[PDB]
Amino acid sequence: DVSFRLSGATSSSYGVFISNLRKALPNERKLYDIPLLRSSLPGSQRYALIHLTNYADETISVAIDVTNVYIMGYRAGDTSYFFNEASATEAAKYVFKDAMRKVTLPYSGNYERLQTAAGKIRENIPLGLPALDSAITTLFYYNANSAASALMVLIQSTSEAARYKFIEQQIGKRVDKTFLPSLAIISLENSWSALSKQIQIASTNNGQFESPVVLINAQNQRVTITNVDAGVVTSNIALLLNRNNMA
Ligand SMILES: NC(=O)C1=CN([C@@H]2O[C@@H](COP(=O)(O)OP(=O)(O)OC[C@@H]3O[C@H](n4cnc5c(N)ncnc54)[C@H](OP(=O)(O)O)[C@@H]3O)[C@H](O)[C@@H]2O)C=CC1
Repeated sequence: DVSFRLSGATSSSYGVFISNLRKALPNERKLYDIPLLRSSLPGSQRYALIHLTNYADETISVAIDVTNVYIMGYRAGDTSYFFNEASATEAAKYVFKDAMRKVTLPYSGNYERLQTAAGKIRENIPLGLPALDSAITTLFYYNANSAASALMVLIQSTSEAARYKFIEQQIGKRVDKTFLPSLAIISLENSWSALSKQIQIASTNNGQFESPVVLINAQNQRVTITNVDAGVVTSNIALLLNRNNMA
């Protein structure tokens, strides 16, 4: 299991939690020094638990699928909540079995659904440590009306930080303040899948992608990424999704 406590948290301590979470994921091998996630794992090896405690000492435990870093559901006390999707239904057979009640959220875990339910897009939802404290609280005292946006903060502060070093560094830097993510963050989140496939193809094609990927950089310019020498491959992406785990 991996844990993170917000009381006394620093940039450094949030960096240690995201590297511990990366270390908990089994890998096929490495491509360009980047770990390639596994394509299938039995249910007894497939989920990892993260325990998160807020400034008031309130804790939630979150289940993640180690093949794709997707959050399946979470537990607050004796209640478990799972997303409304097939993979989360499979996860419930394996995790939080001793919870007294199980609640199926009315949405699946994807951003187009969550943005809909929150009535707010990702660029106007604050991120940073204090925003994670707040998401913890909201999901511990489950408020149907407030959960989708709390889940987006949760996902971007765990899975998305684990997938990319730039997301991890922007988030960990806000210890006592909050910020709105730029489109460079949103574009990396959007393109994990596509970038992971192209990296795998490039490994058999002298480092060149088969189809370019369009990202948004820090100046807000659209950039066309075509090979493994690009900064995003060399010094940002930290986890690759297996080609068989999209399909
Ligand atoms: N020609 C090419 O380069 C090709 C590329 N692929 C690509 O893959 C397709 C789709 O991939 P997609 O699934 O969009 O991938 P992403 O990289 O965006 O998905 C991976 C992770 O899903 C996010 N995410 C959303 N909800 C959760 C949750 N609950 N827990 C954890 N992570 C979450 C983010 O992006 P997001 O919300 O977007 O999922 C994120 O980086 C594209 O259409 C694209 O083309 C496939 C065929 C061809």
